Amino acid sequence: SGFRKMAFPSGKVEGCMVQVTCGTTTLNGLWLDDVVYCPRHVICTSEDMLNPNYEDLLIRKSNHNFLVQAGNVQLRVIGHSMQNCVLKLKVDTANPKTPKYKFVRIQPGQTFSVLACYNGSPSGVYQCAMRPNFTIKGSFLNGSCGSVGFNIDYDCVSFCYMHHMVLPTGVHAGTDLEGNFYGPFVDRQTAQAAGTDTTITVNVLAWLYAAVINGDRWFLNRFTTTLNDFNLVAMKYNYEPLTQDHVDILGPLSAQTGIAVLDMCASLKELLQNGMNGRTILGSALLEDEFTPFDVVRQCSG
Amino acid sequence: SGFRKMAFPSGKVEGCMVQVTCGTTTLNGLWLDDVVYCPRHVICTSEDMLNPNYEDLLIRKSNHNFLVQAGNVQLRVIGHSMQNCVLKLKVDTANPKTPKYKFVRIQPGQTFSVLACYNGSPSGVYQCAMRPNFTIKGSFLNGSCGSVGFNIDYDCVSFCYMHHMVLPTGVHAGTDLEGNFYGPFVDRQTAQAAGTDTTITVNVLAWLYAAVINGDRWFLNRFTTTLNDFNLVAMKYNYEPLTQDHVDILGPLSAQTGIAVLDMCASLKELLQNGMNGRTILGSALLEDEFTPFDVVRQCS
Ligand SMILES: Cn1cnc(Cn2c(=O)nc(Nc3cc4cn(C)nc4cc3Cl)n(Cc3cc(F)c(F)cc3F)c2=O)n1
Ligand SMILES: Cn1cnc(Cn2c(=O)nc(Nc3cc4cn(C)nc4cc3Cl)n(Cc3cc(F)c(F)cc3F)c2=O)n1
Repeated sequence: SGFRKMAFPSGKVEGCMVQVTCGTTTLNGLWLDDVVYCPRHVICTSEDMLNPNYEDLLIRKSNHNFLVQAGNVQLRVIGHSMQNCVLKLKVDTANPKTPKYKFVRIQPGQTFSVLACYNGSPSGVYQCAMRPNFTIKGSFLNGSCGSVGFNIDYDCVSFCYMHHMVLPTGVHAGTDLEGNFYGPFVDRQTAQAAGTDTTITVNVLAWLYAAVINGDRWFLNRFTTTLNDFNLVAMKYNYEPLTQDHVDILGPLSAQTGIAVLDMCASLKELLQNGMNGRTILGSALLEDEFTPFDVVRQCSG
Repeated sequence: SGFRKMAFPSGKVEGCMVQVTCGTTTLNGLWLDDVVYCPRHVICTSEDMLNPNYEDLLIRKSNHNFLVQAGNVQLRVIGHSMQNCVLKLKVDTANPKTPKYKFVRIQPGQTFSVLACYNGSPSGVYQCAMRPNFTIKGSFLNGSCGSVGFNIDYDCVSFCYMHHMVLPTGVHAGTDLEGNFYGPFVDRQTAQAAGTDTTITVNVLAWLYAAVINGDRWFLNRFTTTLNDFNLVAMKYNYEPLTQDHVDILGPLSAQTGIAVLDMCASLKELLQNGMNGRTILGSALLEDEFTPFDVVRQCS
């Protein structure tokens, strides 16, 4: 009963957050075993941030230039290296709270939980989606650099995102935990635009199924459509194309509600062409695209 | 809008969640120090759930009838008592993960984080608001009974909600941690309708202040009002009247923006009487009512 943007419980990740400082530059790091992972931007002074040559900057650093604080306890740095845009500080102490974990690179349209942190201290948790243009529409303030995104399966934390920067439009850009940006961005303090964003079609369909499961059918209709004719209209409205794989992934929701995927597509086509006429769906005046089919299944199965 | 529902980090509460079972009836409990708190509904068999006699059901129970588990580890029950609709099970082990904590009873409009739990295992976290009709629009499945809602202020967890039941409209009802229901609900498996809901005026005002902070201020008018005049008008539009405490919690936002609370009330009154005429506020044609003044200060600062 009900449907809400829901994040994973953050406790396994809270025990991994630390603060990293180089000179006066400071941000958040992630302490797993005897390594702290953080954005390499921490090595920049305010002057360096505008145009950093990171290999040149890092070679001039010593271990003692890195102050790592876990709560109030300082962790001694005994080695350091850089993997793409992630700095890896080897410390002399293993984190006793290290969960089972994996580093993964997520696909556009997939969701994850973000633990927003400031000065190494967790502040809030929420769910986000990787946009098709590889930005995220997060909620982050100054000092959030190094906050991480993750999913939890059983007791295994799959880390997928490390926050780096806010773009001029107010959307956010970051890397995987191997230090590779999602999207065409670079870790430099210069104005950066993203590519044109598009709407995650398979997610909108999942959310319409969530609405039906929760008792609202006002937007359904008796029209049906082929996959190709739906995709023609979707693309006209800057929606991502729907693949047969997406149709299959929606199968369980179609089975549960008795609404064929292509019948839901005909509903979405009418919503795009007619608008919502001031009505709402699951309390929203806009078509929501940040719930995956699995997000819906886990909250509405039964 | 840039604003979104953000939950508190849940780790401090995850370490307190346990499972409580009586026979086959099972739900979640909250382990603080050497006491486990859970809905007393756990003492009902399937046939007792419709019309339970809790005093009779409890006198027939002994300590050894309660199965309390942290994961698969059993915590021995050494005492039991009932406080309103909450059972308190004294256990032989003090929880080493107990945070600094308080039990509080919140007002409608206040928000809190829910840690949804199943079989004593935390599953997800989300923010909710207490509606004026004393329900929450949560997301809960079977097995969620006993999940808790909370706020965290400076290492201290203030527990404010314990989930009991789903109502016919799919909204949710529960108690404070002293076992007193929010609203006119009782802990029995009967259909209980929620009353008509209203819009949380203090939170809409907070949302308008958030818009002003972000430079979206077209709706500010040249008028002011009295609190009494505004309250009488607001109720005609299914909005809650403001209390003196509401005026005071808007203090910081009023000082930050330089917009007097009563001036903002007059601006809101014009939106109610005239609509928004095709414009938006924070990119939305809907006035959001589930962000408190504290939530706005938290996401903006
Ligand atoms: C509003 N907002 C939303 N997300 C963010 C993230 N973010 C950040 O927290 N900090 C950044 N610059 C820093 C300044 C510092 C000043 N001191 C004393 N220490 C500092 C540390 C940092 Cl990281 N930035 C900007 C930014 C960060 C990068 F990692 C990058 F590659 C380019 C950038 F322009 C930032 O966006 N703020
Ligand atoms: C869909 N949904 C949304 N919220 C809820 C919460 N909820 C719940 O999890 N369980 C309930 N009844 C139980 C049945 C059991 C079967 N076994 C084997 N064990 C059980 C334990 C419980 Cl608690 N209920 C119903 C309910 C629970 C109460 F505490 C109450 F006072 C009245 C009620 F009608 C329930 O709503 N489900």
